[PDB]
Amino acid sequence: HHHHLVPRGSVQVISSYDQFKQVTGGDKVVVIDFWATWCGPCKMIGPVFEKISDTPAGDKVGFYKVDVDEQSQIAQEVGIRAMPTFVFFKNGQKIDTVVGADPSKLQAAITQHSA
Repeated sequence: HHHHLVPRGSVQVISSYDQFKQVTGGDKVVVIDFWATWCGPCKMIGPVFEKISDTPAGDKVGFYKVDVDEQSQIAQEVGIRAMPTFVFFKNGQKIDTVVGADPSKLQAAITQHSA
């Protein structure tokens, strides 16, 4: 009765190594969900990540996803050891990591890096 939501979030697929370098290369912090089709917990936490992209943090931090099976070069450079893993980048460097389907840890890290 008050308003309808107008979603403004953007979870974007990273489909190449060049794109990966471009989006992780600047001052704007980005967070990447490293996932795979055979990953069970990814299905629990993925929707959470998508909802967080719609929050005002999504205006400050870029939200992306990388399919580890399809993006071996990216996955090997980043050093993925578990799935899902959420990795934060700034200026071409890894600045934080959240392993697994942990919604409170994921939110805490997003809030930390969107200040």
